[PDB]
Amino acid sequence: GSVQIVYKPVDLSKVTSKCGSLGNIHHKPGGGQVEVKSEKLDFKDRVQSKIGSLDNITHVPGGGNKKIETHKLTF
Amino acid sequence: GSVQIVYKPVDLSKVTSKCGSLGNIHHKPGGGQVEVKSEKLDFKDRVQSKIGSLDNITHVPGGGNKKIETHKLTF
Amino acid sequence: GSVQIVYKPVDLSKVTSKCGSLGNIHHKPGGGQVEVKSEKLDFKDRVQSKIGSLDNITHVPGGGNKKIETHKLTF
Amino acid sequence: GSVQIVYKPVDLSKVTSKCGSLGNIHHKPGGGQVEVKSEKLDFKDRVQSKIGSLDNITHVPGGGNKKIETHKLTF
Amino acid sequence: GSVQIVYKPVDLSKVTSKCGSLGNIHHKPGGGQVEVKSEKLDFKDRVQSKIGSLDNITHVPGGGNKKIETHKLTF
Amino acid sequence: GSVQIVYKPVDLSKVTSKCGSLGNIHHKPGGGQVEVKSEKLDFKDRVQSKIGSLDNITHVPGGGNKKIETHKLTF
Repeated sequence: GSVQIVYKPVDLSKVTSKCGSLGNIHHKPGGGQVEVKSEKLDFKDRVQSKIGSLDNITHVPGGGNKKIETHKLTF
Repeated sequence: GSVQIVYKPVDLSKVTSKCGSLGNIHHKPGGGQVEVKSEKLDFKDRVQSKIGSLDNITHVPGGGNKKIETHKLTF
Repeated sequence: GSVQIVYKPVDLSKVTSKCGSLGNIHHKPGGGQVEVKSEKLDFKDRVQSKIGSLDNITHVPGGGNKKIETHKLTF
Repeated sequence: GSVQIVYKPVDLSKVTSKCGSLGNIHHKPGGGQVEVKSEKLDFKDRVQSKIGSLDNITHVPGGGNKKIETHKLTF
Repeated sequence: GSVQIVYKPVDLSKVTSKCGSLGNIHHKPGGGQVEVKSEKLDFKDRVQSKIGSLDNITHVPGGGNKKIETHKLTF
Repeated sequence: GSVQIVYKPVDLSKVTSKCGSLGNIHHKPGGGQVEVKSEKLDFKDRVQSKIGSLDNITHVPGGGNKKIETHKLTF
């Protein structure tokens, strides 16, 4: 007799991530007037402060993709 | 007898990441007036401060892609 | 007898990253008036400060791509 | 005696027209397949024909604006 | 005696027309498959014919604006 | 006696027309396959024909603006 192998896996797959803000409509978003008045404050600690009328932040640590293929043929 | 191996794995796949802000419409976004008044304040460790009417920050630590193919044929 | 190997793996795949701000429309974005008034402040460690009407920041530590192929044929 | 006329009409008004398609998202609009098969047809006056999968026609004969001010001061 | 006129009409008004398609989202609108088969038709008249899977027409003859001011002062 | 006129009419108004397609996003619009087969057709007057998968037409006969001011002072 005789032996024949025809090995043809076909991969058409799509691994897709769509993260954050995609295709949105922001028509006239309005941040109102902001006022901050501070006096006599005492800090023994770290300070991180942020002040603002309109913060349109998009933050993406995620959306990463991992694809692994192992192909083994042994005769 | 005889042996024949025909080996043609085909990869047409797409690994895609779309992270942050894509295809959005920001029509007349308006950050209103900001005022900050501060006096006599006392700080004894590190200070960070950030003041502003309109921030459009897009931050992407993510969206990274990893593709591995291992192919082994052994006779 | 005889032995034959016909090894033709095909990779046409695409690894793609689209990170940050892509294809968006920012029509007349308006950062309003900012005022910051400070007096008698005392700091005993490091200070980092940022002031402004419109901050259209894009920051991308990510979006990196890693592709590994190993091919081994052995007889 | 004496006569004093102080005449200061103020117009800050807006006359505005917004006509057709404004500020929309059309996300993957898909016209499907079109097939037209015609034979032996006989025409004895004017013919107009229009064939197509996706038409995004905006037609605006309108949206015109007319402003009249007449000012008369007579002593 | 004496005579004084202080004529100060103030117009802050808006005349606004918004006609057609404004601020909509059309997510994946899909026009199905169209097939038209015709034979042996006879026309003694004008023909106007239109064939299509997705017709996203916006038509605006209207939305026009007319503002008239007459100001008359007589002494 | 005496006579005084202080004539200072102010126009800061706006006449605006926004006609056709403005500020829209068409993300991946897809015109499908079009096929037209014709034979043995007979025409004895004028023919006007148009064939196409994607027609993104904007037509504006309108949107014209007409501003008339007449000022008359007479003594």
